[PDB]
Amino acid sequence: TRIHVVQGDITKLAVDVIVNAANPSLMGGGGVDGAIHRAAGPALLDACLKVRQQQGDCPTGHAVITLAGDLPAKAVVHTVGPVWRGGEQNEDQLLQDAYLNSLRLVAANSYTSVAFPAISTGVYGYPRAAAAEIAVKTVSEFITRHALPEQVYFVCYDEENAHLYERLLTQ
Ligand SMILES: Nc1ncnc2c1ncn2[C@@H]1O[C@H](COP(=O)(O)OP(=O)(O)OC[C@H]2O[C@@H](O)[C@H](O)[C@@H]2O)[C@@H](O)[C@H]1O
Repeated sequence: TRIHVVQGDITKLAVDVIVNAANPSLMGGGGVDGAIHRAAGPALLDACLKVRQQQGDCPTGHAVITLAGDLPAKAVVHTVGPVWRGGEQNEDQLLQDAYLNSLRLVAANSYTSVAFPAISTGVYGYPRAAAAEIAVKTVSEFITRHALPEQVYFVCYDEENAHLYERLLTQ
């Protein structure tokens, strides 16, 4: 009842917090990162540069929160998923960290809902089934233990990722 699968563009979803699958520079990129920067407008990049002055780059697994610009969200949490290098560089733990640290920022800032993209499964090349398992398990445990966020949306950009998530949530 608190976890939903949505098919579409994360930049259109009205939620308190949209999560960005960023890179450590925080200055944007070509996937959902680029889509979020484009939808938010230049204010987002300017906010990310301030964050760089405060705390430098965002290392793999870390998360930072900023304003959301023209997005229909109150804030954007930027996190950096691992690059898949075949499983022996601790990618599973780092992906879990990205989800957990993002959820912690949502809760610490008293936000009630959050939307996640499929972190690391695009250009970072994380096997989709394993990544979704990690997202679902991590989120599930967290909301079992915490009242915030109240609602979590797994935003899937294609039918097949939506199906993996829907199948995982019913197990
Ligand atoms: N508008 C969108 N809404 C929701 N999901 C999207 C959208 N656009 C892309 N996606 C999906 O988000 C998932 C993550 O893919 P990427 O955006 O490639 O992110 P990731 O694999 O974590 O790679 C991060 C790298 O890509 C750059 O954009 C970013 O700066 C970083 O260097 C993929 O399933 C992708 O199809």
